Amino acid sequence: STGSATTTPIDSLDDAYITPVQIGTPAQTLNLDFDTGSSDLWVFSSETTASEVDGQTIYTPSKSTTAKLLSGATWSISYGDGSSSSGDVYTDTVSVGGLTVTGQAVESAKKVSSSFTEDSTIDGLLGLAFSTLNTVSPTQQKTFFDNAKASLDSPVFTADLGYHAPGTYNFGFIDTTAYTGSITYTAVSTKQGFWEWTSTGYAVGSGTFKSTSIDGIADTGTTLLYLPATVVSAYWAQVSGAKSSSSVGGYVFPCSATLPSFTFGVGSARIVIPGDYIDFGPISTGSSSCFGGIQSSAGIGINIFGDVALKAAFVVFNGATTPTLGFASK
Repeated sequence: STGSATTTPIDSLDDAYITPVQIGTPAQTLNLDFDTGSSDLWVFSSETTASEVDGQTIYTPSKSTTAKLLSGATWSISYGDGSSSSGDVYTDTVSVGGLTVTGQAVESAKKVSSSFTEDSTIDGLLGLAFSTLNTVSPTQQKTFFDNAKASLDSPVFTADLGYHAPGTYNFGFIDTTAYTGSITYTAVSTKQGFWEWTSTGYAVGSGTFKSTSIDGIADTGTTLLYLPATVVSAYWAQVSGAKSSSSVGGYVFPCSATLPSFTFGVGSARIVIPGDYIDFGPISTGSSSCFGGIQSSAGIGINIFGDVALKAAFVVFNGATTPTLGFASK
């Protein structure tokens, strides 16, 4: 089998992407944030504290003839941005772009933190990291991809995120019309539960490429590109007036600037992030200070190839017995 679904930016900045997902019988369609940095499929629901729902579409398990309470199971997750959610668990039929999994764990939120409530466009998350990170207790649950894998034509999914435009998540096949050149594959460590890999270096604008190993994760659920402070300083030093602002929480730059590109290495290959992809707009409405899309990872503990980086590439998440990642230009 295969599946193919369009993913759409939630706003004019590409802060996140939503993909429609069918849950239950008859189908209830919710728009989920596909997150290769986590491993829980959770949804706003009829069980979510009413004051914490503000415009989201909810899953109502009592209206699904295929929903079954997973008795005793609870979940609770905290994300790198400080947000969180928790609740109980049903199994139900879940379909993405025509690909159907029966018996998928659907984690129903009883509580969500303020940032989820405040984002009316995201009805939940669909985790695509390794199932060892799934938070369901006392019986850990499998991701949608893990459950679908055996049925897929090939044990892969691909992320093709758009810049200010829709893109595609494909399951079970590699669309050879969606990229240019060849796909370069690189080794993955699953030891932390992430799609963790090592970039071979970077360049800023038209500058020379610096060969240096940068271990990080391919994370569709993180907006920006988080890299070591040395790399980030070298980038922003090429932008007149750019500075790191403790009060804002990162590098800012004059909105009048034209930003240089940023290149990262994948083996001997190179992915170029255009400068415009690094502009996240005014820090507050009407400000002439703009927020940068490349930020330091120094306070995180891990480097994160988030949407800013991934949207410049066609990305293969290869879930073969030994997982690997593939990157192509597009």
